[PDB]
Amino acid sequence: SVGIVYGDQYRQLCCSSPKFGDRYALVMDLINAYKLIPELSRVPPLQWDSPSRMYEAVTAFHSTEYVDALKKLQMLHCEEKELTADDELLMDSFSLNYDCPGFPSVFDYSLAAVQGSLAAASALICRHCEVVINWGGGWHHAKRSEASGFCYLNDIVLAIHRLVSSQTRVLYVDLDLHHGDGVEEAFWYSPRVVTFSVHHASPGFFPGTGTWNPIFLNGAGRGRFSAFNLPLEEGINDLDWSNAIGPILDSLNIVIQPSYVVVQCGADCLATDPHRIFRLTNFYPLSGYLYAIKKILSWKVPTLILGGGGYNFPDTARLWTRVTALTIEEVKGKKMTISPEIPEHSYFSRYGPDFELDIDYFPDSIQKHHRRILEQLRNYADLNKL
Ligand SMILES: COc1ccc(C(=O)NO)cc1NC(=O)c1ccc(-c2ccccc2)cc1
Ligand SMILES: [K+]
Ligand SMILES: [K+]
Ligand SMILES: [Zn+2]
Repeated sequence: SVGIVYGDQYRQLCCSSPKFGDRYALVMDLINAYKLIPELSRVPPLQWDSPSRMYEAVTAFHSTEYVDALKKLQMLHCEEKELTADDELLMDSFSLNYDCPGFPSVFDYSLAAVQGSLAAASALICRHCEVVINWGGGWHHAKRSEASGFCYLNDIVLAIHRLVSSQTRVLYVDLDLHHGDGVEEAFWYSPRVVTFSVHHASPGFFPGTGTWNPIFLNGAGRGRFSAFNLPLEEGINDLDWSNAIGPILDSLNIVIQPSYVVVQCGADCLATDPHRIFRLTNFYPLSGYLYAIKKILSWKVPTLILGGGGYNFPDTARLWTRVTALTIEEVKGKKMTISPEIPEHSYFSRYGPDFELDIDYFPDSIQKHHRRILEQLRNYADLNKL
């Protein structure tokens, strides 16, 4: 089936943070308003039988001391008694500050997306679902011992780690505006997890990686050549982004032959995102995201589709509703007819002023990157005997 991760507690926790507020509820209530929910298998988030099991699951990637620091931070924020100098030092040493501050549910909230993405991986492994969607997941910046970019725990690394430890090769495809640095770094030394991030990069722009360093770094040890990056200039539209990524994705699939694909589908590339870096749409006559996802799904590899960035909440929901409907279509083979008009539902008023499903927008560097990447794909294949 097509799985989708949700649940009452999961929804409350994914909506408990100060940065993303109720985005996740808008997403899942828009998916429900368009009657897509009866087509999807509900995947419940994973729960553990003990603190020790939860700890062993999260410290498959993250360090125990970082995990202890994040739990203590939540408890500290469940008081209003502010931090001591020593606790602030401790939090600072894990970048639990500034862009990644504490708040009352920060650990539970962070853990929720891990529980979601680890259940998603399990449903794929156990053959329940061909494709599973977790729009509460996709926190690709978190590191082993460091919060970054409002990612506190890296649910993607953990889910990929569960997939590979089920020769299993995973292709990770990161469509977010921002370089997927935490997932790339986790698998820097790992040939069986090939990472491919397309993103904006430019001087001063978060997080700073995924571009020249001058040449591209692309892995080390047996991981050499297994990390792929396509940084694009600001202002790119659906068709130019589509032509830049499409032959790369296609080559990646032909050569790597992945057992699973993991797709981070962060919506901040939309023309209407407050970033206003990329000019991508959710249009489906074509949306760069719908093109890439449909391509990836035409491969017929079991596939995890995850959320990510997206700071125009109603437009993230318009995009992910369409991704969700496309997936149902490309997997079950049954047409989904979406009204161009948003249906009445609890968040209907958020879709002003037009209440249409389409976002309210009027729409050789790449060839050099293509030859670089195609040569890097050559080295990976010869290095790995494919
Ligand atoms: C630099 O920090 C980041 C770190 C990581 C990410 C991310 O998604 N990575 O994958 C994004 C940001 N940018 C913002 O936080 C941001 C900026 C601006 C807005 C905004 C929202 C509403 C109106 C205007 C601006 C919202 C969020
Ligand atoms: K990206
Ligand atoms: K790798
Ligand atoms: Zn982003």
